[PDB]
Amino acid sequence: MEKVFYVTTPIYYVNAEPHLGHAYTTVVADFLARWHRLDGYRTFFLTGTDEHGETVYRAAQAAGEDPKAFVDRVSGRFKRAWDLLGIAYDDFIRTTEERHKKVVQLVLKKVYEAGDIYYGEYEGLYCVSCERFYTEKELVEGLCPIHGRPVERRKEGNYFFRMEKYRPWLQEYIQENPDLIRPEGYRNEVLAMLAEPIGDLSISRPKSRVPWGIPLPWDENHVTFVWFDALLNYVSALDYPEGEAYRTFWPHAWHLIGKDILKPHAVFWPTMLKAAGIPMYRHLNVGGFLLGPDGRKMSKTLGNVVDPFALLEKYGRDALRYYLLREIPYGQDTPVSEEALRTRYEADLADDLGNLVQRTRAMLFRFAEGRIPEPVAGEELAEGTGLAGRLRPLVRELKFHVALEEAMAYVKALNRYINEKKPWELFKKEPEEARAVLYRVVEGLRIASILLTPAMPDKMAELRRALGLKEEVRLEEAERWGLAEPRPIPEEAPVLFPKK
Ligand SMILES: [Zn+2]
Repeated sequence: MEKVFYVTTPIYYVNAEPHLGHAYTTVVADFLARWHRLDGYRTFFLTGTDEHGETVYRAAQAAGEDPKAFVDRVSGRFKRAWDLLGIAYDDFIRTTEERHKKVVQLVLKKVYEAGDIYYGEYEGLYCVSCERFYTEKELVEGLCPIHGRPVERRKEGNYFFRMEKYRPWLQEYIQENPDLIRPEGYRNEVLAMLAEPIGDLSISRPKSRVPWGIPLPWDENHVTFVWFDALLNYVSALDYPEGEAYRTFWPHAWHLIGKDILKPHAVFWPTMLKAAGIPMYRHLNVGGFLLGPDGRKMSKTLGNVVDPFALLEKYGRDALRYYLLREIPYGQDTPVSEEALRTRYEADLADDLGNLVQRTRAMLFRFAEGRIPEPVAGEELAEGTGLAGRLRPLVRELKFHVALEEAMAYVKALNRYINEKKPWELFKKEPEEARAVLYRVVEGLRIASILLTPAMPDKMAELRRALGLKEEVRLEEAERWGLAEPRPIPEEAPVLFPKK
């Protein structure tokens, strides 16, 4: 009955410009992690950067920097992005780390000793300028997507992993574990993939061609395929196989990814785990695309790119986090825009929540001597204590938008209760009843603020302070009525959600 939660995000190309996609996935993982910690779970939230491969290496060379020095520097870009977005991760794994190198080599050794490795010839269309192979689909009308020049058929010796050997097992595993891959649409997509041969996987290239990475333990002349290397970050960060973190968190592994890297996580990864004798992960949670304002995929080409940091700068971290979690159903392609963020901010935060907090403080000073009144039963508002129980399953099923919707609906109810009861009228002849109404709203806000904490950590803590409530909270405190203590509220408090 030990409550454990482990969530990972994809480790991103280290020199990549952090974008809305990176931001969304990480914000969702952060909500999940924060929510479980709030609910008393022993939690581990992993993030990181993929720092190997020839692309990274050539980027460093082009930048005129030593490769290790290059990645040491550029990796800070993602760390900066997570700080800006208020991501409370437990570890930021960089694939250049020694512990990662050792795990990748140990796992390769295991797969090798399992007899799943063989040396073979890789043949296909090649670009001698990129120094890499390209499928006909990756080409831009038969031309290298990078140099815009024709490609040529070349061959190369690589070591291969007998991935096909595990297809029957994987197919059956997914069939017998309906909730492994969510949402369901992606599961079907993967099943379609596994209906046909998946073949063997090239897990290395000559160092002569790819000189930046982890060497194969049986052949130092070859470097491990970037995907094999990168995928293992999920267990190397737990210090597999002796780390207690591995024993603790791997049994509950949740992987969050965008649909663009589905095959590697739903096909490659599972077969690698099985071959290495490592248990399967618990859930693969697949997100959709965050489309541009015009409903089309984002691209400089189209001019519909929405910059997350531009949004964060203008409306604030919590407003952005809230918007993404409230308006983007995890798993389905959804268009985003500054206009939608602004409307959501003005309606839900500035109006519904912020102004209620403002008016409540005003009425407390006016009718309650600037203090929270003596606790009274919740009456119609007491049902707010049941929201946590209703939200737990929604969160676990990736329905963050529904969860936030329910929490905010309660916030709306608190507003109507105020307008309905009118404490300013009750005070004329029955001040005790007026104060009782004010207590109910304050206690209701306390509860609502806890439910919203995983989405807006700093703002909910600020809201709590504005009402003189206990700042640090636990989800269980949202399930009992009457915890707000009759104490004075701060003489002054900045505007929680200022107009933009
Ligand atoms: Zn090329």
